[PDB]
Amino acid sequence: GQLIDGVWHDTWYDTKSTGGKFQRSASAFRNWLTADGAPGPTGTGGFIAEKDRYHLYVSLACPWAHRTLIMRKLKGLEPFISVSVVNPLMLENGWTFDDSFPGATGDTLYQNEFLYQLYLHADPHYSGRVTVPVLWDKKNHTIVSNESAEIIRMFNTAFDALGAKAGDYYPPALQTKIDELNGWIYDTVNNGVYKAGFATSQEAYDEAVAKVFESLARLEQILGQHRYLTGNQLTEADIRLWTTLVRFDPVYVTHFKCDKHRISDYLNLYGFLRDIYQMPGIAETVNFDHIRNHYFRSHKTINPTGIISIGPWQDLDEPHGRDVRFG
Amino acid sequence: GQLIDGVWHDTWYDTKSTGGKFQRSASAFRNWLTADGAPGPTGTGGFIAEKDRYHLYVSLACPWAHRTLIMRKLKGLEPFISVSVVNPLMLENGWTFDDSFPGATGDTLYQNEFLYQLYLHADPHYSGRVTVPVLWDKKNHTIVSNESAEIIRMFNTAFDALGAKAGDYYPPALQTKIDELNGWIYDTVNNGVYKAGFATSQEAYDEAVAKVFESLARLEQILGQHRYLTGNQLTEADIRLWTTLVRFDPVYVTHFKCDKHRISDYLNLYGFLRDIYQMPGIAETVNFDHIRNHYFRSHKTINPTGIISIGPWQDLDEPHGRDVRFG
Ligand SMILES: CC1=C(SC[C@H](NC(=O)CC[C@H](N)C(=O)O)C(=O)NCC(=O)O)C(=O)c2ccccc2C1=O
Ligand SMILES: CC1=C(SC[C@H](NC(=O)CC[C@H](N)C(=O)O)C(=O)NCC(=O)O)C(=O)c2ccccc2C1=O
Repeated sequence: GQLIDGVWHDTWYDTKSTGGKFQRSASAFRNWLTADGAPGPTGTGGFIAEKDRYHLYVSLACPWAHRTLIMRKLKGLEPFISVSVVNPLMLENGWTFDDSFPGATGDTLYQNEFLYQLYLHADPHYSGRVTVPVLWDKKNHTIVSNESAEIIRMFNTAFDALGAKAGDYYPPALQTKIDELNGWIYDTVNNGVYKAGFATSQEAYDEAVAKVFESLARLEQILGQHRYLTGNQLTEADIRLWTTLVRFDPVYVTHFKCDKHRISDYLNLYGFLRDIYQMPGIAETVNFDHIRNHYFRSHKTINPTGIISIGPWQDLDEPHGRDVRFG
Repeated sequence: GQLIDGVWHDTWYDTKSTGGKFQRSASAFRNWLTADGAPGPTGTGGFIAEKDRYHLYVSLACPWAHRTLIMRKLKGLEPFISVSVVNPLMLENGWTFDDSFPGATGDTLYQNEFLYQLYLHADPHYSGRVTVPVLWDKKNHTIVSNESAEIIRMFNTAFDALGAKAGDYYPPALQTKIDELNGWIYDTVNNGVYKAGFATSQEAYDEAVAKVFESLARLEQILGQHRYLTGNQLTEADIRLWTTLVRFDPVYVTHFKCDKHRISDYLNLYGFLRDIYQMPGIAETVNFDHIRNHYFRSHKTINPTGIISIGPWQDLDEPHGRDVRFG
């Protein structure tokens, strides 16, 4: 599933990467949207924050797109950023504006039917992956960003003066601590579960899966000491941990065979999971149907049957007391 | 894949229709070992219980085979019954005498290569599945029985005058309850994990896995009232349930997608599991290396990578108190 020099290549990708790692737009969509329209640290201006200009294209299944939705909720960005939700099933073409599936909405702007359409509608000679989430500029018809880690930093502050809800999920004091955390939590866990669930060899799988539980144990301990990863405050590290956690019992445990312990077995990790979940307007950003149809039904490499498991038992509404406990 | 009128048939079993519920060989081997050599209810006579004559061919991974090993220990039949353990791994020619794998012993009698050869040595023109366990008559060079449910009833009485340990696992007073439990357990549970695992449609899976957890729940009430399924007496219905229980967290949970609850989440089922496991002599009949290699690696249909999940944590040695709670 890549788009090469403007044409879709289903999965006929391909017959030897002949020089190689592609290419000049392996991320040419890394602009920032800004309070004043100035350029961010990469990319170009003038993406100034304002209402009725911006649009988020996402899956409800993807942990990477899910952080942008969480952020849009916590920051009160609903009146600023309207949303389209691709179909959960990622087959031959890639993400799909296939409606039908409850909560998949079609490309509700320019009703394409492929996410690679939209990426071309903004570079028709584009060479690279066709990913969610996509931060889209209704005005200049292109892609501000398709990088979830940055889109969430835009949301963190770019709208503050236009009346976003209060909250700074990357405050200077903690940016160091947050950055170290984002780092290992990405290797060992955000990525850890995909590495394990897509292992080729058994020694690869043991490798990944062992790392996954070595980090679960280490995080169980930190959470642990204080309500969240860095202490008493919610930060973007927590939200990024969280998008993986909420998927772990319903999917990564049986489907990616990370099956040594369920999250609901750790006191603190499970407490954390329920804590963030119960924050207001966070539950509605969680769709288990898209989560489970997507992973079970799309990864025929791994689950030839497309049979979706009954799924580990869990009640995320169970009061957690992490607000009392801490600190 | 089957044996067809004498020849080993890898997969293609065989000419689809044109014959024939498989087959004049379904007629199975269903003789009885009896104390006096009279025939049982099926087959012929002349299988008199006696030392040095009879042999058991098992897999250590299968729960049908496991039954006959448990019954062999509880009844103290080791002096009369020697054992060969196929190899865990069901390649293209079903069960195999490959002894590379620890605990896999090769054909301790006839050093054939393949279990199906044993069936051929007892029958040039055999046509049926080639299963474990096999109860082998060294003297006549044929198969007494390849039916685990009957084999254990023969172990339960046939050697009673030759020094078998006292013990009836199917006493006349409990038979009608045992026959009901057996029926319900084999359908929804010993077999239920298989119907769910190898379902083909979401729907057939949904129905199978539902019935599993619904039976587990009822078994959990039952085992909350007394040590064993029918009271304080251990019976063949317990043994039959237990050999599926013991495989459940290591394999069926993840490999057959019977997730939702692990056995170790049930107070009573999990106590019951540890209770039987810890009986003098039982623990040695359990081999997780075989159990887990067999299911993960042999079922390429269902687990293509043939990777063996790290597996749900459990510790069966921990004290259970069911000797005393009751009852
Ligand atoms: C993530 C992930 C997927 S599905 C979700 C995915 N998310 C990302 O994009 C991560 C970075 C991102 N740009 C940002 O930080 O926002 C996407 O939307 N699609 C992929 C595609 O179509 O290329 C997969 O299916 C797979 C399969 C095999 C190995 C690894 C993988 C693998 O690692
Ligand atoms: C049972 C069972 C198996 S497990 C291994 C099987 N054992 C028996 O069934 C016992 C024979 C007798 N009835 C008993 O009471 O002992 C045998 O050794 N081999 C099967 C073969 O090689 O054909 C399986 O693997 C499978 C797979 C797919 C669908 C159903 C099934 C399915 O139903």
